[PDB]
Amino acid sequence: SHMWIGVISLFPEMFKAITEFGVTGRAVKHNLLKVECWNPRDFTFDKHKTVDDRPYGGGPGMLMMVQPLRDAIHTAKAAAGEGAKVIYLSPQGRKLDQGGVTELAQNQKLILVCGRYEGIDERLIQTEIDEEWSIGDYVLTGGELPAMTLIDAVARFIPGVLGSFADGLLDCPHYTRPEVLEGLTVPPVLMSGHHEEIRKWRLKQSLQRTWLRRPELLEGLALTDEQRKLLKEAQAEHNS
Amino acid sequence: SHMWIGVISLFPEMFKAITEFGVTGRAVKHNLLKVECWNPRDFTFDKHKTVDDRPYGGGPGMLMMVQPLRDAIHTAKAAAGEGAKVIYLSPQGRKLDQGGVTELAQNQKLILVCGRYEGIDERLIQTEIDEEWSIGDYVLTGGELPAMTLIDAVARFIPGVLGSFADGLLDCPHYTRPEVLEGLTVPPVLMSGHHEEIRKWRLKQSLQRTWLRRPELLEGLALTDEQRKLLKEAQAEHNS
Ligand SMILES: Nc1nonc1C(=O)N[C@@H]1CC[C@H](O)C1
Ligand SMILES: Nc1nonc1C(=O)N[C@@H]1CC[C@H](O)C1
Repeated sequence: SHMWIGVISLFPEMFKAITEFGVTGRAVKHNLLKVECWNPRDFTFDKHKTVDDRPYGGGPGMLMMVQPLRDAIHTAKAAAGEGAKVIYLSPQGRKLDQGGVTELAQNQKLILVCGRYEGIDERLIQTEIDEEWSIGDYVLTGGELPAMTLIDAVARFIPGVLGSFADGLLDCPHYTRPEVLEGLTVPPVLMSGHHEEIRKWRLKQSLQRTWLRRPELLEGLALTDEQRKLLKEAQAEHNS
Repeated sequence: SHMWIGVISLFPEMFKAITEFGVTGRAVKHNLLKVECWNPRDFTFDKHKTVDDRPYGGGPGMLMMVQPLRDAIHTAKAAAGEGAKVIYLSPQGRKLDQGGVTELAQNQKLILVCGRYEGIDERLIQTEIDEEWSIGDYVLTGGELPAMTLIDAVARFIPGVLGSFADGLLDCPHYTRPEVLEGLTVPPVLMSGHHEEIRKWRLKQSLQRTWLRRPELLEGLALTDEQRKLLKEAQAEHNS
């Protein structure tokens, strides 16, 4: 299930971070994922290739200039053809979570608009953007890292790209060599070779860690009978 | 207030995305921000420079190999000297928000450990990591994008780096040229040159957008008298 992602960015070279390295770099090289960038600076006409503009109403800060950005977006939409969802990354957007990632991953084509400076004209959001998404409640210098984050997360859902959380829980602890590290030993159950006991231990650990660190995540879950039991056990041991 | 950030990563070249471009790239060039990377692959001793290892207990997936990663971390700590906070980026960590960013930005030195594969040995977290942080409740292919995200967010707090939210609200809409765009006009108040009316309009817009999109964010705020009034006005107009 190929995925095509168009990107509008003043700094297209930043995306080398995901297109040239690791799992996502392999996905691109194998044509499982295609990332195509358009730079508003290429759509300027003035001598100094101006890509920012002053906000009506004054105040400090600049906005992205409308014409170059708008033209870049239109060009990306033309290349994308029918059925591309246009996304603007910003703190005003829907909060991204794994459920949201799975939904976005259902799209065969995405166009990601990366804001810089104080952002983009509200009317462009109204006329060009299908959805607004945020990767988190913090403020960055640009939308590029959010876009790459989104790309990385959805890429994991593409068949062939890959060689807890899916039940809404934090991950269990992981152990590798050596058997003893600064006096700390690997839990014996992991050495037992008892697949069922290992499965239950990992699940119990996930339930316990979710409960201790992120109890609000549990309220949103319909635990299985097995999960209810193991969580009760973990809570009992914690209270022991 | 200089900031030094040590990074442990199998893909140090990804960090060119923030050290070579934009506001963060300028911060680095001007020595306001220093980013220094250590690669566990450089701390391997076997012919094929192995950086992953099999998890005790079996199951699919690999973990980062302990020895190369541990040695890389120790080297970064030695370079950092006293007072460096060591952070591991992972979904099991404290959820990052702007309040959390401000807290992290108080550190003069940070060391950021970027996990790959299924993660790192739990005992390394116990023995080497000061704090665990998450950039969001979604799953990525590596900790590098989270690390860069964290770096970008804290960099904004470094004096000289910069040329909604600080009151806990979403941003107001922004407008730039032209005055009319696809039939949509700039709100006349922004053209008035009345600084006080413009300030109040922007604040009212932020309150309204926070209320409509992220009402849970309001519950955590102690609104000023002015904010209470403007929010009431916005809600009244919405109900008109
Ligand atoms: N959080 C986020 N999720 O997506 N984007 C952001 C974000 O911080 N955007 C910044 C706002 C001003 C600057 O233009 C870029
Ligand atoms: N969310 C996050 N905030 O910090 N890090 C992550 C994250 O998804 N880490 C991945 C887990 C497995 C892989 O090793 C990298």
